[PDB]
Amino acid sequence: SERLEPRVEEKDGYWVLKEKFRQGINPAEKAKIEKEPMKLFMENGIEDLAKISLEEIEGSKLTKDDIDVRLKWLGLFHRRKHHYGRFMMRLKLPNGVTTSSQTRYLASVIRKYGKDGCADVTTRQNWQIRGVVLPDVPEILKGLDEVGLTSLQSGMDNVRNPVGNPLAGIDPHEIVDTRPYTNLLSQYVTANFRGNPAVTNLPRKWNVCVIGSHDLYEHPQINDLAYMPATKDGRFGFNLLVGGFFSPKRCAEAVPLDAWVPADDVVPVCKAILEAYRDLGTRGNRQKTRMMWLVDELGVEGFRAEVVKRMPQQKLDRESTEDLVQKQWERREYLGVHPQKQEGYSFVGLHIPVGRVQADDMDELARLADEYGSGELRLTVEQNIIIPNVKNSKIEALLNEPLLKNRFSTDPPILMKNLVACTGNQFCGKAIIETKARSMKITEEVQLLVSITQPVRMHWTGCPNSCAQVQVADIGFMGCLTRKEGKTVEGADVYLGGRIGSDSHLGDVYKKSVPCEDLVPIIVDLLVDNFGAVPR
Ligand code: SRM
Ligand code: SF4
Ligand SMILES: [Cl-]
Ligand SMILES: [Cl-]
Ligand SMILES: [K+]
Repeated sequence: SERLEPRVEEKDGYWVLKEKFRQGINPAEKAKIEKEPMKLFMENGIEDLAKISLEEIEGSKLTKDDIDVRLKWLGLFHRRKHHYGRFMMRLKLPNGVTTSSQTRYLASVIRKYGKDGCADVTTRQNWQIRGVVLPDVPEILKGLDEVGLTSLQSGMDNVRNPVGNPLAGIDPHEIVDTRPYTNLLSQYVTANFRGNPAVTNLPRKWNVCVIGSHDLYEHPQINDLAYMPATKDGRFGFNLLVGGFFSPKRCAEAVPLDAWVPADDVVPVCKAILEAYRDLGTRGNRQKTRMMWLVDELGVEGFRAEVVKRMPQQKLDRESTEDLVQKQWERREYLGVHPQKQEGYSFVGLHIPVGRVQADDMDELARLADEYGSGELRLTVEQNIIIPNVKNSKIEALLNEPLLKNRFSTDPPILMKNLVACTGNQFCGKAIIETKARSMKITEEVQLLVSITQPVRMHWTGCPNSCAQVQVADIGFMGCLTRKEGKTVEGADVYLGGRIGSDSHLGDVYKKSVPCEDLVPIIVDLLVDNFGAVPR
């Protein structure tokens, strides 16, 4: 069979598209062919690239592709359009678990760039830092490694940050601690921080998550692979869901693979699915390359059969009938102070306004973690931060800290609690609109106008990529250009009725291309009409 012949092959320890499969391939594919991105790290190609001047780099397609494309395999994103010559940098941070000494190291990096530095918590409970310049990269990379961090394979056609339960290990109601799994996935994916070329040539990005909570903080429905906790014949394992994605062209919720694996087949099955997708995924139209297109093209039974054959021992159990997720569970709030599983300890959830932090904030967060916590922080997919492991006797002193007074509140105004916003055009070259500052301003004006009790989830995304996941929001805003009074302005498509949890739903467009200046009255009506709000 032509179709089921692997499109890529091992060639000198990297994985390259065969000469017979070059028909109709997209620009990303061409770039990957012209040079294996992983050589930048694995043959220390970065050390040489970091010395070439910026305009020497710009003079050739190969080196300009190195900086604009291949460097994303090392977690480095050139902000060509909004931050020319500087790089955002993005980690692996499985489960969102960071240390105070990681957080201090990142602060020391972004501090070098003064006002060209800052950082962000992301919608995959991850750190990004900003302001990085190419000559600093080899030392930054060494410095990440010293504090137990990697930035490998965090952008482009790679396995993205493994998402788990932000309360793993400390949650009194958790189903299973997700940390050992998200950690093993990340370790497998980066070959213990060395780089793993076997999984670095996918037809597109690939999101993985491990569910350990009844709340489904992990968003299984919108991941390429979701691991759902489930017993089979008295053994603990996971039912598998595949193909969930957001793109400008199409969104899909994850579907059952009709498969169950035992606890220690988590890595083997990740491997088998990744390998099936690598080998078989389409590499033409870039907008038909997400794994769900393969699942549709072969059918799920057809895709499933390709997973079986790449399993050790050719075996993949059928789905277990009854999973461990309580179908009727009210999602818990984690902002504020909450009892932990461990007696006499609490976790404290801090509101990070649209996930943006400065060097000083980071150093302060790291100190508060040491002084009051266990030197650990838990990042969340709503772009917030929890300090876990606070002895109850220390809470009151923590509560008085200027950081919690002036920047990161345990008790933000209702509408701010759950406000999520993607990078936007401050730095994102693909953005049509400014998100972070504007969303805060519009929400501040909105709350001044309403009494509301329900903690409405509001998501602001800068373009149709939907990195801020507007299709799961109660009200979502997707950046577009529109017309005001003849002038071309920043506007938004307004989404309604996305749901998260067990009864999840993708919302659809409520109103098209609304000028952003006209958003407040529309949002108030939407709050008043759908979410229990009472006017002025
Ligand atoms: C930082 C983050 C948004 C945020 O403010 O939190 C982000 C921002 C970027 N995303 Fe994303 N994505 C973010 C997670 C998401 C998610 C949410 C999720 O994963 O649950 C989605 C939708 C779910 C999904 O992927 O299926 C997502 C959809 C994408 C897409 C659409 C991919 C597609 O199939 O079309 C792109 C465009 C692309 O890859 O070609 C995009 C591409 C980008 C780039 C790399 C665009 C670029 O070339 O500059 C953004 C970098 C901007 C910057 O400077 O930060 N990003 N992006 C998230 C970082 C996640 C992480 O730490 O790894
Ligand atoms: S949704 Fe668009 S503007 Fe926002 S981070 Fe993603 S690519 Fe950039
Ligand atoms: Cl990318
Ligand atoms: Cl750009
Ligand atoms: K936030």
